[PDB]
Amino acid sequence: QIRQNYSTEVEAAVNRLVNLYLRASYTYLSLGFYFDRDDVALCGVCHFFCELAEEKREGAERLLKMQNQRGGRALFQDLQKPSQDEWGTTLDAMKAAIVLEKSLNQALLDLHALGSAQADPHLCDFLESHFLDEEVKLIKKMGDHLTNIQRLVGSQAGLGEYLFERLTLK
Amino acid sequence: QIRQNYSTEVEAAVNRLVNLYLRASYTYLSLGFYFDRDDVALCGVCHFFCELAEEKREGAERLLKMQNQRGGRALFQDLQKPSQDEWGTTLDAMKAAIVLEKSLNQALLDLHALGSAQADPHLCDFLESHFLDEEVKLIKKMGDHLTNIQRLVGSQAGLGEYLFERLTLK
Amino acid sequence: QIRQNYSTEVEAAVNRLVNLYLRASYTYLSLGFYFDRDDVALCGVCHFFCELAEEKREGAERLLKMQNQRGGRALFQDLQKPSQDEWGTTLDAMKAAIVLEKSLNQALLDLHALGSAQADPHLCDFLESHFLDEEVKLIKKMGDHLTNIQRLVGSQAGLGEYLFERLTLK
Amino acid sequence: QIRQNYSTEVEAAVNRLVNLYLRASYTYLSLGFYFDRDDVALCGVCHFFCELAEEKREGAERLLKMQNQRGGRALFQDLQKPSQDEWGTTLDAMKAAIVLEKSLNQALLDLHALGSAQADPHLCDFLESHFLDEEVKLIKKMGDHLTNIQRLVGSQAGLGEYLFERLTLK
Amino acid sequence: QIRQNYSTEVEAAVNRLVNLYLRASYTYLSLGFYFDRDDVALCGVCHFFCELAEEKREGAERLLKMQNQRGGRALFQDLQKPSQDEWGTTLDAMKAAIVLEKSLNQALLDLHALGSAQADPHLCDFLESHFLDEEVKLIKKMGDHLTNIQRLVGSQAGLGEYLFERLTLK
Ligand SMILES: [Au+]
Ligand SMILES: [Au+]
Ligand SMILES: [Au+]
Ligand SMILES: [Au+]
Ligand SMILES: [Au+]
Ligand SMILES: [Au+]
Ligand SMILES: [Au+]
Ligand SMILES: [Au+]
Ligand SMILES: [Au+]
Ligand SMILES: [Au+]
Ligand SMILES: [Au+]
Ligand SMILES: [Au+]
Ligand SMILES: [Au+]
Ligand SMILES: [Au+]
Ligand SMILES: [Au+]
Ligand SMILES: [Au+]
Ligand SMILES: [Au+]
Ligand SMILES: [Au+]
Ligand SMILES: [Au+]
Ligand SMILES: [Au+]
Ligand SMILES: [Au+]
Ligand SMILES: [Au+]
Ligand SMILES: [Au+]
Ligand SMILES: [Au+]
Ligand SMILES: [Au+]
Ligand SMILES: [Au+]
Ligand SMILES: [Au+]
Ligand SMILES: [Au+]
Ligand SMILES: [Au+]
Ligand SMILES: [Au+]
Ligand SMILES: [Au+]
Ligand SMILES: [Au+]
Ligand SMILES: [Au+]
Ligand SMILES: [Au+]
Ligand SMILES: [Au+]
Ligand SMILES: [Au+]
Ligand SMILES: [Au+]
Ligand SMILES: [Au+]
Ligand SMILES: [Au+]
Ligand SMILES: [Au+]
Ligand SMILES: [Au+]
Ligand SMILES: [Au+]
Ligand SMILES: [Au+]
Ligand SMILES: [Au+]
Ligand SMILES: [Au+]
Repeated sequence: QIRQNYSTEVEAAVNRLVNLYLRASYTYLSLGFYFDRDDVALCGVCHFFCELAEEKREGAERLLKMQNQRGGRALFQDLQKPSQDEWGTTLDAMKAAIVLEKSLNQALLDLHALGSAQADPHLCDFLESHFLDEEVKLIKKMGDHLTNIQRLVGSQAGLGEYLFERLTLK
Repeated sequence: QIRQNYSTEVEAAVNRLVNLYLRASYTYLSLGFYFDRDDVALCGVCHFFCELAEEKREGAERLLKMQNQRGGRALFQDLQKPSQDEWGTTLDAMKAAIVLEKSLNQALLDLHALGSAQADPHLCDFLESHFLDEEVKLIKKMGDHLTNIQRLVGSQAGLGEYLFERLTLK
Repeated sequence: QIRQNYSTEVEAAVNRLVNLYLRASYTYLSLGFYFDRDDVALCGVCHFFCELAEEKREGAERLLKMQNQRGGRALFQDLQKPSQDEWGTTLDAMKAAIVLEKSLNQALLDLHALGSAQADPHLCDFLESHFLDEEVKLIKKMGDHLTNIQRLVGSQAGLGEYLFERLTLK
Repeated sequence: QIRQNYSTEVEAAVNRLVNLYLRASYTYLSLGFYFDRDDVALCGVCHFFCELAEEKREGAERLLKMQNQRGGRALFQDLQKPSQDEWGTTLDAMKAAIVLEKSLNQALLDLHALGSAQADPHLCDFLESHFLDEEVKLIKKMGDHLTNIQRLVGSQAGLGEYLFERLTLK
Repeated sequence: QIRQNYSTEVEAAVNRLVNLYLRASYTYLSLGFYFDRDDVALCGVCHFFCELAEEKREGAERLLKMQNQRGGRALFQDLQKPSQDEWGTTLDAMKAAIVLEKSLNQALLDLHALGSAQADPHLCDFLESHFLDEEVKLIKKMGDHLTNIQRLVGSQAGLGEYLFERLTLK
């Protein structure tokens, strides 16, 4: 037995966070293919979201690996379908993505608070090394996108949406 | 004599499909030079269509080569002049091109149905290997273009048409 | 609109098959991490299943891409949790995996039958090019593994399980 | 003692000009980070100003080095906070920057006049070699920017501001 | 004097932890040479433990270096002889090693708790950067070994012990 200073509460919260990252991965998968539709056709937006799907899956896998390293047991639940089947405009999609990220970030913060209360400094190191800063960086990038998309909706919404995709998402 | 399991009905349909691909080649030739007119001057659009002319000719030549491999006899008809002398806007031209492609695709599907009824699995392999998927891919790309062109016609049609050509057709 | 010769029945079946491949991906994800447990610790088995997770996800993504190419609409459902939380011996796990693969293969065959009834030769080409042969190859490899694992269970089950992992899964 | 033909009046004016260049450096530092705000998010503008911060600091350091070479004594004052905490639009910011540059340029000209009255040809060579032409070049570039930004404010101010940043500040 | 926010309690605990790492280094030194005995002769096991001796010494040296950086004073005690002169089977030895590691890990956790109570964030950063994760990784690897060794003791203990050494410790 390797397990040491690893609470059942942390263990459960880690499994839940795995589920959240995989669901976020699935949502980005859905976002990406929506933007590849022939009637939506924003290549840059598709690529931005499909790269996010991959990053979220890798996040989940790092959690799992850590679960195993600590002597916890991975438990998998259903992955709930994404919150929408169609994602509207690039603006709507980027808003949906930032809401999703802030929810992941809150989960990460709830898990740090749990780790601190349980006195689990390995867990806190883990999250600091691989999660907190990356999530902050992503959220800042999404905020930057949203600001640029918004400046580009004048009365020429189609034009702005094309330009953003061609000149930022490049 | 090499001919084996190659019906006179398939043979005729192959010659007809050759004629269709060559006519499509000629239409793209006309589309390309229209966009090179000094009073139209959309370089990217010219290059997109001239590359299509070449792909359609190569399609025809692969058919012919297969006709000969099976022991059929190539028979050539008049190539009808393209359906228009002037092709309007990039939008009009891309619509005309997608109609043309869907007609080629339907011909390809009619020839697969004929091959299946004649029990000609070489023919069906041929079309699968070199035609069905390529036609599907092209049609999807044209749908994507049309969607982007359409989003770019606000009330600034000239501006949109320039940007599409500069930033997509690149 | 690009959609041509693409039935609503094929479209639904493609979405279902996407769901099956993603669920199979999730099952392999669970299989892989079970074998990375400190109390199971079969590195080779973990790597075999984690590579399968990735192949199944890529399968799903190729389906989705094809869905979009044909003018279908991707629709995502819940991904059901894997059928087990713990997977027993390497033998048990490989049996579970071959059952899973035969179920995917049957789904692939049901979709070819549907494509043939709908007269959809693009769909049939798609499955032939990327799915049928790969699934057959994998199933044969799993059969080969199962045979070797089984020959290795004498009365020295632990020894056999170690050797298989060290000398085959390498 | 090395000091030769170096008036106390030149010496003081050099220290003042150091202070001006460092303050200009600090203003550009503030301009740069304002444009990196998530609610402003104009990467190109941030980079243009942060490069200016660095050039102004280097200007100051060349002055200081010359002060020491001539046997003067560097004296440092407070660096006053920048004139604004928020800098408005890219247009507003570029106007603020050109005003700042013209004030530095005037200081440079006042110091050449002082050097000529004191008969200090080393000082005049120094300013000619490293300051006068560089300041003129920068001011011309800022004038060019301002002209392009202004042409880009139609009634689509957001669009113009995005394009300038993407296609000029690149 | 450099010392700042560095308690006498942390300082003592750091010296104690140095002693623990050096003793662990000495124990691995003894484990390694036991496995090089002509009547034990398990090369792979010798190399695994001698590499551990080195890692534990380096751990000690990083502590010492940090002690000096913070203005603490290194104080050395006797290094107690290892707990055994002969270490039994590879299984016995790996069990002894995991007990040793869990004791080091507990010491590391006691020192983080002490650092948190003393409000010493440099100390906590230090341990996170170089100790907590490495200790967790090692313990997981030892758990994995133990599991494989245990599966290999059937009634053919000699055979299992040879195979583990040849095919894992490689
Ligand atoms: Au995508
Ligand atoms: Au994409
Ligand atoms: Au994708
Ligand atoms: Au924490
Ligand atoms: Au913490
Ligand atoms: Au903590
Ligand atoms: Au974003
Ligand atoms: Au975005
Ligand atoms: Au971006
Ligand atoms: Au052309
Ligand atoms: Au051309
Ligand atoms: Au041409
Ligand atoms: Au066919
Ligand atoms: Au066929
Ligand atoms: Au056929
Ligand atoms: Au097109
Ligand atoms: Au087009
Ligand atoms: Au294109
Ligand atoms: Au794995
Ligand atoms: Au693995
Ligand atoms: Au994995
Ligand atoms: Au089929
Ligand atoms: Au078929
Ligand atoms: Au078919
Ligand atoms: Au297998
Ligand atoms: Au297997
Ligand atoms: Au294998
Ligand atoms: Au900046
Ligand atoms: Au910047
Ligand atoms: Au900067
Ligand atoms: Au002068
Ligand atoms: Au002068
Ligand atoms: Au002068
Ligand atoms: Au400028
Ligand atoms: Au500027
Ligand atoms: Au510029
Ligand atoms: Au050794
Ligand atoms: Au050794
Ligand atoms: Au040694
Ligand atoms: Au701590
Ligand atoms: Au701490
Ligand atoms: Au601390
Ligand atoms: Au070990
Ligand atoms: Au070991
Ligand atoms: Au090992």
